[PDB]
Amino acid sequence: SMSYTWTGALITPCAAEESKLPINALSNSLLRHHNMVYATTSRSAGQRQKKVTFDRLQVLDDHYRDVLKEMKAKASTVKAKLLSVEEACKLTPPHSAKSKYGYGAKDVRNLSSRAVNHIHSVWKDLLEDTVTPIDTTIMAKNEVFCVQRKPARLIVFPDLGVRVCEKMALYDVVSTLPQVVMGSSYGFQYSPGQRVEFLVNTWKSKKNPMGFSYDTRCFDSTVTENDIRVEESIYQCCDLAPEARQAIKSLTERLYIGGPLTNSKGQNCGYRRCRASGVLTTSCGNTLTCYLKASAACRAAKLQDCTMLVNGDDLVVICESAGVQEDAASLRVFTEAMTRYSAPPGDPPQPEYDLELITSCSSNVSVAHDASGKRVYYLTRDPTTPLARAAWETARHTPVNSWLGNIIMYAPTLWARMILMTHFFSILLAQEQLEKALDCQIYGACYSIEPLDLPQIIERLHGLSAFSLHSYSPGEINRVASCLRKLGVPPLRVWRHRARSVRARLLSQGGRAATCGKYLFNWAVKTKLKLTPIPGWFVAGYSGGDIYHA
Ligand SMILES: CNC(=O)c1c(-c2ccc(F)cc2)oc2cc(N3C(=O)OC[C@@H]3c3ccc(B(O)O)c(F)c3)c(C3CC3)cc12
Repeated sequence: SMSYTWTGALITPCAAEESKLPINALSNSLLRHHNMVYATTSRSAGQRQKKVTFDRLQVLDDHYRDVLKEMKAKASTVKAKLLSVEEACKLTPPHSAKSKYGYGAKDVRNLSSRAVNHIHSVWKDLLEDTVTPIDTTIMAKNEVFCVQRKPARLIVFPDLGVRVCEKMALYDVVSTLPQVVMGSSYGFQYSPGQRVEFLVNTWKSKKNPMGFSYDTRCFDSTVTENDIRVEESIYQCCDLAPEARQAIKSLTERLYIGGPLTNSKGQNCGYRRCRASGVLTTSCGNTLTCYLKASAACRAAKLQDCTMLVNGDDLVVICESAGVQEDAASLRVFTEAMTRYSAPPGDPPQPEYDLELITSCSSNVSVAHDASGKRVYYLTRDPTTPLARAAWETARHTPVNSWLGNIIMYAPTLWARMILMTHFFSILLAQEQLEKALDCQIYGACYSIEPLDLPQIIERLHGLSAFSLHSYSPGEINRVASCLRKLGVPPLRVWRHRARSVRARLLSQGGRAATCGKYLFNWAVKTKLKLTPIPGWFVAGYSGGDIYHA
């Protein structure tokens, strides 16, 4: 079966698209090599269509079925509730795409009668009709990257009314089920701090540890009808209200399995037979399916004492080594199984005998030292993409503020502390916008966050040590420095100087601003201040699922 069929109608934009990095008075202070940064547009949609369009063959053995049975047995302990309309409505982002039927996200959020009435009619229709394919819109994503150009990713989503109904039927399910079924393997349950601790403990729990990342080529496209039905059977194991059972079944037959694709101008672009990127179940479904296939593949490959870590389509396995030669052999078998299960890798997996050499979700584990000299482990990444996006956000206001999300999730890193914190606090100070709440994304969910709350947020997510880390590793330092040269970003020494200024300016404002200066920029001073404590973020993945929290 083909992942997609196309009519030839173009994937069209819904507004003006910029590909070239916007430049303002602030731009050069962050980034000089402007031509290396770009944003994807609909212009490249055709190239992506080619990539994501292919035939899927599936061969399912006893290992696959054994694992599924186990997953279902755990799922049968889950009790999920129906969300009311009002509850579902409040989970809708303020700037979520408006309905084709004469209302928008704010109307939904305000419980306007027109909005509520349509939502009730969509719900009723889901209960009564389990066969009619539900329409979806296909769009090209506008995302920023550094050169070496990627084609635009595609997003596929149904109407607002349907999206609210998805929440009613499935929000509690996709929030609770994955942790019950996958236990400690479910990655979205951890803060970054908890994650690092889990990965370290897992690595140490093996006598002779070996690990590898496994990245499936175009995962969404590899997801077949079988997989989506199997996901449903898992959901249906839950203790559910009968109305919820019917809705979930209906949503599966009519939306999740597949459906027609309509562009922004209202033309039929073709047909989908794979995972929709823009539904509530995208994250949960991918996670379950990846876990199922991977666990089965571990058994097929005879890997000993396998621990899986799965979130969305991202996968890492840590297990007991059999030796360098046997390990390499076992991974080829693992890969053969995954491919049979329809998920071949983009890049072939490589066994690793050092935790820090494993990359997943663009991140790796690294080490610094805290105030006492004690080794602290933390999560970092290549800062190329964060810096590219920060540059864009310096000249343009965007729906999602990546810089803020990056500061939050990567607060312990040298690059986030020295560059991102310094640069953006400087900007906020000059505009006196320290107290203004900004929108950002954490594990696919949208949050409204006041920058002044950063120190408190960071202490909770990472611990007090985030504000005093030093003696970063040479490998990490060199990666950052090399990236800075590549993008024409000033060197870290300059950022130190700027941070002193920003710190002093924050302290002069007093109050919460002073606390930001004290904790966030303590690294900038020679004579450090003594840092003391300050008086459902990580439940599930929601990427593409139109979820919001205040
Ligand atoms: C299956 N892979 C893993 O669980 C992970 C390993 C890993 C595992 C084994 C190994 F050997 C080495 C690294 O590192 C991770 C880092 C993060 N992250 C985080 O917590 O802070 C920031 C970073 C992050 C956040 C969000 C997004 B986003 O929504 O696209 C992102 F792309 C990166 C995460 C987050 C849950 C996704 C997941 C893993």
